[PDB]
Amino acid sequence: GMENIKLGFMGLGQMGSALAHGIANANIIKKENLFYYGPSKKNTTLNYMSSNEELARHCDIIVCAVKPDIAGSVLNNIKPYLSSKLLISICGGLNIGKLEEMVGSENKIVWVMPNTPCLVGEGSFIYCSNKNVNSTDKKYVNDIFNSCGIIHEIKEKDMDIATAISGCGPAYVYLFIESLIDAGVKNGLSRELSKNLVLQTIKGSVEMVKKSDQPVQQLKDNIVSPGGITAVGLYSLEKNSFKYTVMNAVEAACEKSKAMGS
Amino acid sequence: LGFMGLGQMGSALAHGIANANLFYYGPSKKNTTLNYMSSNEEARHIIVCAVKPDIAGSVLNNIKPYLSSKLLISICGGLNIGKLEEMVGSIVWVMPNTPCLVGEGSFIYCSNKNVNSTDKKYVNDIFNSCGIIHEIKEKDMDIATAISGCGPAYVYLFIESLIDAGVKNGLSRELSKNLVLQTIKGSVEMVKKSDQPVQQLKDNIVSPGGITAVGLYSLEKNSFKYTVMNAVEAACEKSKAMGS
Amino acid sequence: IKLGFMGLGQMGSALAHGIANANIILFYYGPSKKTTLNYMSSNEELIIVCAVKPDIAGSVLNNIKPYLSSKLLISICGGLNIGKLEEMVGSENKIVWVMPNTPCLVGEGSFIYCSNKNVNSTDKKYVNDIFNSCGIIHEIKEKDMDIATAISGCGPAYVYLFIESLIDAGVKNGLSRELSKNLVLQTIKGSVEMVKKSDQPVQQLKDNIVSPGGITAVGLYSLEKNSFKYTVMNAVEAACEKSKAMGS
Amino acid sequence: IKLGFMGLGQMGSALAHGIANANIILFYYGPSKKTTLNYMSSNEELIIVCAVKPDIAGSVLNNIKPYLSSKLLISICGGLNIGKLEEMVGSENKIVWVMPNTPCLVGEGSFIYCSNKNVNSTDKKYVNDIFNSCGIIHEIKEKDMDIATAISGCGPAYVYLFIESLIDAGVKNGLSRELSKNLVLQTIKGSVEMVKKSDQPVQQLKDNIVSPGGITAVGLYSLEKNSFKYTVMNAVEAACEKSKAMGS
Amino acid sequence: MENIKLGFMGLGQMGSALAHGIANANIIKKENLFYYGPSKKNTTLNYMSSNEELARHCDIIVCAVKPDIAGSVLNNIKPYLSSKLLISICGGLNIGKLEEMVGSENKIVWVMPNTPCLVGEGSFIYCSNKNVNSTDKKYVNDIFNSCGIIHEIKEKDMDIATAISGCGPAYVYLFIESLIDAGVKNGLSRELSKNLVLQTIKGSVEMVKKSDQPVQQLKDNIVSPGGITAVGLYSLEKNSFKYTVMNAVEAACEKSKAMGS
Ligand SMILES: NC(=O)c1ccc[n+]([C@@H]2O[C@H](COP(=O)([O-])OP(=O)(O)OC[C@H]3O[C@@H](n4cnc5c(N)ncnc54)[C@H](OP(=O)(O)O)[C@@H]3O)[C@@H](O)[C@H]2O)c1
Ligand SMILES: NC(=O)c1ccc[n+]([C@@H]2O[C@H](COP(=O)([O-])OP(=O)(O)OC[C@H]3O[C@@H](n4cnc5c(N)ncnc54)[C@H](OP(=O)(O)O)[C@@H]3O)[C@@H](O)[C@H]2O)c1
Ligand SMILES: NC(=O)c1ccc[n+]([C@@H]2O[C@H](COP(=O)([O-])OP(=O)(O)OC[C@H]3O[C@@H](n4cnc5c(N)ncnc54)[C@H](OP(=O)(O)O)[C@@H]3O)[C@@H](O)[C@H]2O)c1
Ligand SMILES: NC(=O)c1ccc[n+]([C@@H]2O[C@H](COP(=O)([O-])OP(=O)(O)OC[C@H]3O[C@@H](n4cnc5c(N)ncnc54)[C@H](OP(=O)(O)O)[C@@H]3O)[C@@H](O)[C@H]2O)c1
Ligand SMILES: NC(=O)c1ccc[n+]([C@@H]2O[C@H](COP(=O)([O-])OP(=O)(O)OC[C@H]3O[C@@H](n4cnc5c(N)ncnc54)[C@H](OP(=O)(O)O)[C@@H]3O)[C@@H](O)[C@H]2O)c1
Ligand SMILES: [Mg+2]
Ligand SMILES: [Mg+2]
Ligand SMILES: [Mg+2]
Ligand SMILES: [Mg+2]
Ligand SMILES: [Mg+2]
Repeated sequence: GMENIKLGFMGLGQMGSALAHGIANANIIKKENLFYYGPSKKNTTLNYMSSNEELARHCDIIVCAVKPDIAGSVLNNIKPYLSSKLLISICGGLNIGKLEEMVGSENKIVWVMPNTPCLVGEGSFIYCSNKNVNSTDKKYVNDIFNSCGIIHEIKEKDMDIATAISGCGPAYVYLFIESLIDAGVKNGLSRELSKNLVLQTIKGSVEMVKKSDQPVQQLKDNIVSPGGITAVGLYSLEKNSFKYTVMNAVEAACEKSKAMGS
Repeated sequence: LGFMGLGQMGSALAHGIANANLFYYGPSKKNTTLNYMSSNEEARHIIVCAVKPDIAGSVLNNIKPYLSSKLLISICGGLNIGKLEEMVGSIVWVMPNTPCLVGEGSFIYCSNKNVNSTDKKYVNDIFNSCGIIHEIKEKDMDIATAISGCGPAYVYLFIESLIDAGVKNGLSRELSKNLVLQTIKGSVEMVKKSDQPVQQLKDNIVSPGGITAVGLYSLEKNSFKYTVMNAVEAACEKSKAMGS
Repeated sequence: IKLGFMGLGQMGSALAHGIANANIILFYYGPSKKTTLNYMSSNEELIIVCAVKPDIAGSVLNNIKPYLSSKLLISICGGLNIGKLEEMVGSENKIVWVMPNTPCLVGEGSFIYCSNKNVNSTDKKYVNDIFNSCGIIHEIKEKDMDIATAISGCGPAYVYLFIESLIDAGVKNGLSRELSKNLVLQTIKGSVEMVKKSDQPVQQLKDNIVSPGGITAVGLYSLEKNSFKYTVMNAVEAACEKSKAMGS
Repeated sequence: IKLGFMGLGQMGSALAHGIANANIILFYYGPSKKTTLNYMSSNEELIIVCAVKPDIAGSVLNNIKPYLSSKLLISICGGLNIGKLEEMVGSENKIVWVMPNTPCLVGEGSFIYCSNKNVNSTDKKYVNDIFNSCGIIHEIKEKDMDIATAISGCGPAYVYLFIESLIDAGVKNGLSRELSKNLVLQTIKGSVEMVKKSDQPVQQLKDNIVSPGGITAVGLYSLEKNSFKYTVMNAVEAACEKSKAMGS
Repeated sequence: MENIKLGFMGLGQMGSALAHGIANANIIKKENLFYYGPSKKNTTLNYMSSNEELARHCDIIVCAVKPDIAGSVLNNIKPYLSSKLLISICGGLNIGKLEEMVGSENKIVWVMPNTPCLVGEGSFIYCSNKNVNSTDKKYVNDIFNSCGIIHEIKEKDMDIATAISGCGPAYVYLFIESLIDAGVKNGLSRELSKNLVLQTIKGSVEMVKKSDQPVQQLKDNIVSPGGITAVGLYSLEKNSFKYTVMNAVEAACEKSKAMGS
């Protein structure tokens, strides 16, 4: 049972709308029980509400989907209306300590880190919660995000690196896909065909990792025919520090999450 | 259906078709469900040339008299139709990848003058059972090989690098793997479903003054895009070099 | 209203001459006479524009401090935020921080502004009307002024250098400088017009020009090799860092 | 006159729709139906525009070879020069090599052309009128076509990426994508307008924006660090090399 | 030593390698080897209900957990370590940090192992506090010399020794991995490349071990004037091979000191 509880989204930006419509299409909560507020009305199936305060006073679970720089004032305005209610924050960088500083230690605070793929029911989520979040609250959190993806409960200290991989990850994958298509378009292939060949190559590779008992590096080794084509392409990636480039990008994002966390 | 050579690609392609619902030869017997045959010459058969390109010349020379009205399919890298017609006489050239083992392979092919629409129908059915196949121009085979054939290795290293970054900064290797694979799965799904181009989907994740922006800026610094494009082009160049 | 431009240098003149050619509303002072605007004996001599360099703006604004009662002070000084400006003239004064660019000289400027508590709707109405006459003005947050400066204020310099580099490339490979310039400016004019009119994003418009196996794909590959995007981004961020450092 | 666009892809459509919106003079063929232009059964079916990719242009022009008698053939294929074109249809035909860009869709294209011996003043008058209606056209030497392509033809892609990188920099540092875009496009619009109107050279216009000890000087220093000029020049030259290689 | 009870707190990658390394050496009875983890492991060692129970039961306690949770784990076993030998394999966490976690009253020894101890070829360095005597060091030496070679070194030298001996295998694995990839790229099979690589390294180590000539002279010996080796060695200098190896070690040593701060 989750059809009766009222879900409220404070802000419907790029992540807010993706998460809102991700849960809406999953059908675990009734359409008339999904609410939102923004300074401007959005093209959405969710029910508009007059303010964040009236959203917090009506809804049972409140989602903070605003930018972290304006999250402090928004949460301060709904501060007295969070009594006995569950607050879920998707704000990047803002950890439980900073959130407890914004609304109070007495409230139920859970910090969830989503990604945009939840729109197509394939989101990746990580979360941590404060002292006041119980087993029945965690059951609500799990069911909401498992309906439009896969959720893990992790330590609070691991949230910054997880954000860098799971939250920011799509962007690295999008750019990877973008770069592979461009390489194809440059060397004779159409943009449509390049995209098909790229997406199917990645889909197959991911499935191989999941299903095979062999590690990723052995699966990589298997493709390298002695004196062949793949060996030359991989040699090029090593030359240009492909591994370090990816690792450095993730770590740079991880530092930014921690910098905002101070 | 006969596989000449049962190595990493041979076994992957063989078991991919077998699971979809078969003979092979190698200098050593392999741990496989396929039926072993005494030689490449043993005339019995669709013939798949799954040997390395450096030995394919002599191996195809041995089966030259036994290819009378038989459909020869070659998966050898670099060796184009002109190079193959020199080896067996004036044939379809198919470029697979290992993910066909789990029925999710990517294939591209071109055919000579002797291959008609009925052989093409069998070509499409054999490979669409364990993946997706496209008929392309022969000139496009080298770049397609670079992306589709070599591609999984680029992705594996991409996955490998993302896990390493998670491990380095506190996450367990197992959790890092789960998060990486789901993130990639979700992103690919977004591309093929969305009406927005991939770059706009990339823009949507960049919250102004946020974390992702710093990650992408780091990728631009170290020329991530050029790195990927240079790797594909290096492989494409090698494919054309062996085809010369 | 009577405008007074304190400093008539490179930005002071460009702004003053931009509003003058717009015909909507002019006085100035400098240590040396410069212009169609009417010269005045000093800065103290009685809307006021502070168009001096930030290193001398401290003493210059401190001299006109007791003379800015019920008068609208607009500052175009880079880096010096409202916090720094209220330290220079006082919290009680009506202060608005506007960031212009030189293209306002030809009536095509880009402006961003923020204002303190004392600036009201009627004051903002004047500010908006003054700068929309010779360009486009946006009211933004004070925190966003540093990045907005780095793009809108410093921007022309990146674009001039962009034009400069494209012309040089044409000249190097056989084209005359005049023809190279003509082709470059039109190519950019058409591209800018394509972005604001097309429903497709800028990257899709970029994808449309890339013919498979073609010429554009090779040039665009060269830009990726030399980290073109990072280079542009690093420059804007470096400028943004400088603006915040001066505001500290 | 009756225009016929052989190929209606990314450039074919942009050019055809550019002249269509200009209202001065329309037919097309493709392997798949696309547009307001009238579809025709084949390329052979009877001014002709060859708007296909250069790799297939050889056979495509060879099919219409006996049908181009006393007809003006304009080719927009990149790399394929008049020497390569006269090999494809014959020396006796009237051939003109025009290099367009996609901005002609919004009536702001940039064109360069050269023509063989058989193209006369009346043929050039038509060519000039067709392309001046949706942009600006210049007649240049054939030898200069490769560099002119690299700048005017491929140019929009460099400008789109320039716009793309500036927007990303704004987004990274707190600005919304919509505002970043607005500021970027206006900043560039004003800069382009400053170059064509000012009597000062582009580098002097760049010097005017650099305040001593200021913000611009730091961003411009960052561009010099990352070889911004070379990057732009290397890209144009790389494209120019590609155009000549395809023309060989 | 068959009678003393050894306990491992955490059987991860290093925990299990050290545990099974000692187990295969047969110096301590099978029934006398104990472990605890939040999840039961596929191991020959006897499972125990908690770390506190493990501390109460065993004569020697091994801290094989990650350094970020070692503080709370050692805090829980704090009242159960009286007269017992505590050995810590945690990276970065020096004696100062350990005495801060359990108290300077305890017998604390900091040992830095590597996974090669699983095949009885581990490299160990150790330092101990004021309370660890000669008889305790007798136990330490015999435990780790059974599955490798142990050295007693200065506490200040532990960070660089960790960077070489502890982290070392990873560099060697990558080195081996890279040499195979080079063979595979240029026509050799993965199996043959591996065999040639491992034998080449095995022989080279033995030459450094047994020769009166320094490593650099042994290097010079293989370089024939105008030959093949010269070209390969020049390529390594071009891409700063020596610095790369040295920088990696220093970056690791830097990280060990940062955690020890
Ligand atoms: N991912 C990929 O690996 C991939 C992708 C696309 C295309 N390909 C193509 O597939 C071909 C094989 O690649 P691979 O990676 O599988 O190489 P591989 O692992 O070396 O496989 C070659 C196999 O052929 C066998 N063989 C050797 N000599 C033979 C002979 N005289 N007659 C018959 N069989 C013989 C070998 O058996 P033994 O093991 O007993 O020596 C070996 O198992 C290459 O041409 C490559 O271009 C591979
Ligand atoms: N992929 C991702 O983008 C992603 C992934 C993981 C986490 N996140 C997190 O999600 C949050 C939002 O990111 P985003 O990318 O969606 O940014 P965004 O697109 O700028 O979304 C912010 C939205 O909040 C609205 N808003 C502004 N002020 C408000 C207020 N006072 N009360 C309620 N709503 C207000 C805005 O509406 P208007 O448009 O009308 O101004 C805007 O649509 C960030 O904290 C980020 O860390 C994002
Ligand atoms: N494109 C741009 O240049 C640009 C863009 C945005 C913002 N800004 C801002 O505009 C301000 C000025 O920039 P700029 O490039 O115009 O610098 P500038 O060319 O050096 O102009 C400063 C002018 O102020 C005059 N001046 C010097 N001391 C004075 C005083 N004590 N009282 C009154 N006037 C005095 C100087 O006159 P003399 O010539 O007689 O010495 C000089 O012409 C800076 O704060 C900058 O942040 C400039
Ligand atoms: N910005 C630019 O893209 C640009 C700028 C300057 C010059 N050019 C030049 O313009 C030419 C085309 O460029 P593009 O970017 O438009 O490439 P494109 O988007 O691939 O357009 C080519 C079009 O030709 C059609 N086509 C294919 N085979 C044909 C045939 N046998 N007969 C007639 N039409 C056929 C295709 O139709 P289907 O879609 O049905 O396959 C396709 O739409 C190139 O030669 C290039 O050098 C382009
Ligand atoms: N080669 C090496 O890895 C190496 C070399 C030298 C030194 N070290 C040192 O050895 C230590 C562990 O390294 P590692 O690579 O083995 O990390 P690891 O593979 O993550 O092992 C840590 C293990 O501790 C367990 N654990 C977690 N919480 C526990 C608790 N409260 N009580 C008892 N056990 C708990 C975990 O069990 P679950 O799996 O059930 O969570 C995990 O298996 C580190 O301090 C490191 O500095 C490692
Ligand atoms: Mg996938
Ligand atoms: Mg059967
Ligand atoms: Mg007047
Ligand atoms: Mg008409
Ligand atoms: Mg050895």
